[PDB]
Amino acid sequence: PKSIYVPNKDLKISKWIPTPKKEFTEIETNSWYEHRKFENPNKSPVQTYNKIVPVVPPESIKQQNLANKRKKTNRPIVFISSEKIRIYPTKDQQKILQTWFRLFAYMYNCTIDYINSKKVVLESGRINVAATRKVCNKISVRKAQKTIRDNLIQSTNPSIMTHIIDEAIGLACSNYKTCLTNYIERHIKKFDIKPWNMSKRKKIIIIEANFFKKGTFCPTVFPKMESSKPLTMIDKTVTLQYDSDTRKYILFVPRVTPKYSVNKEKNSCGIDPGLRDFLTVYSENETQSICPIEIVVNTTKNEYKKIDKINEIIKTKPNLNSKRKKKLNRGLRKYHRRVTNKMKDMHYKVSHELVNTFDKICIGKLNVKSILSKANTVLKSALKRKLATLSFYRFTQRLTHMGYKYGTEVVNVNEYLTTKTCSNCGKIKDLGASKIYECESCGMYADRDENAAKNILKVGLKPWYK
DNA sequence: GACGGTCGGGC
DNA sequence: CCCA
DNA sequence: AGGAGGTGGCTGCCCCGACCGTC
RNA sequence: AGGGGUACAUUCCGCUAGUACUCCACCCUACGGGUUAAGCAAAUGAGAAUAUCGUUCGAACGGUAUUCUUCCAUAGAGAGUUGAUAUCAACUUUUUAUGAGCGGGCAGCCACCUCCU
Ligand SMILES: [Mg+2]
Ligand SMILES: [Zn+2]
Repeated sequence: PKSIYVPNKDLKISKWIPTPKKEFTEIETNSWYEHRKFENPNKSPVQTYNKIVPVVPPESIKQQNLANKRKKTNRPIVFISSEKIRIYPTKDQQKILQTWFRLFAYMYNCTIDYINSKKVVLESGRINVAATRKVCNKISVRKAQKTIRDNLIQSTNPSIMTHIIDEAIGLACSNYKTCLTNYIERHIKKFDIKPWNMSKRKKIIIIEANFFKKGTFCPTVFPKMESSKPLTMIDKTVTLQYDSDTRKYILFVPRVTPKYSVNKEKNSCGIDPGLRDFLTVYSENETQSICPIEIVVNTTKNEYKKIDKINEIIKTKPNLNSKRKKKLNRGLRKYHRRVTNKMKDMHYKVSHELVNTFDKICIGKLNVKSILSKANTVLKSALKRKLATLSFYRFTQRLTHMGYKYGTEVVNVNEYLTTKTCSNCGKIKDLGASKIYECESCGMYADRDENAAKNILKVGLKPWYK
């Protein structure tokens, strides 16, 4: 790929590209981040057509079709999306739930040990993935581990439900299958399913849908349960998680979203992520700049300050009583979680804005691993933290999910020569950190980020990947 | 004697 | 080669 | 070195028939 | 004045805003002050409980693990407690009303990576 330039008129894209100096009209964000806009002086009329949403992800389509292969029930393909229903178990119910978490972890560990003990290696240390997968069958492992499973169940007076422990065995088998799939695909050279300890910090117990009856789950032992919403309409297997850091019992119920009809505007977009502007949106009838890093610093100034000071305290002041060390670790996790929550909320709100404004998003594929790698020092370690906490890849995940949830096709594009390539004439110029992109051939005076976003849009409407 | 709840396995 |  | 956290990647998001408890 | 933390009917997970409480420098004089001082180890606290052990005298002190509490606001009424003259001021509690808008798909595992020191 010697050039990623396709003349705009080939793509029916107006050559409009704003000057780097503009007057930006702010967009209300209801969030910490700042969103700006610059309406094109000359705009084509906005189209519109009827769409049925949510759109089911292709991977979810495959998953549900395969789940229908075992003829569980001939149910229509649906768009699943979790939901956080908080529980308020009592002291007794809290103790029972903790014991059930312990038994779930113990069965998970036993299943992992069973698989490893029966894991078969192909001649050499290489794992014969097919045979190990067959060993990872939930039915076979459940039958084989009946004695150990029964002993585990018959060891606590509020004995866990057999069907929950079977869910634990299935989860262990699925995780081993995940690692095996990674192995065969060479995504990991070796793996080791670490046992679940008492300090896992995030304990999960999977509850079958059938157990959700009479406004509770497992009524035989939990006759009554407090929850944010009624538990009378759950129809899919649920996972109950306890977060020691947050001390919150939460049900991640995968709920069904009924498909309805909406009006979507034909507005192809392009996004060039990075630093100094988290997302520079360019659209044929509009240009937007999202979350400049100055406000990012201002919001994260406190969190980074506290994180650094806690780390320095831990290191430079050793031989601290574990109580103090544990408190410092708790605070560190709290401030990291605050940063993560800020970033997640910005991601979700920005995705909402973009999908509701555009029906097709061509976002750049910023390989954060390559950028963060210590191999290149072109970005200092101080900024590498900001790029890391910005969590661009998680943003891409959430944006893709939102686009599915609102019928917006979030295409992924690799930004290669986007910054260098001229959007108008196609001259390839290296500039470095310069904000202003001024082509010497065609004379375009365009902001660099906006030009990169336009290039991303152009390649997205006709990528060369095939 | 007839409705729910969990258990046993199904692939 | 994207980040500056 | 000892703690964060990320980045990608993959797998899930069950069910019908017996058998038993209660009326 | 500026900054941090905690809580907030408003289903829950959060973000923003706001509100309320609390905390952030030196000299002490060192339980009351000034500095004009913006304080940046400000919950990274504080307190209670469970233990398992070592020491001092069953208690305390220490670790090593856990856990649990750290307050919704304003306005109007009811009740209770305290001070002052059945009435006024302060505190606890029941109750009526009002109390911003924006999103929300996650769980688990793995390998690798960055960061702070
Ligand atoms: Mg770019
Ligand atoms: Zn040019």
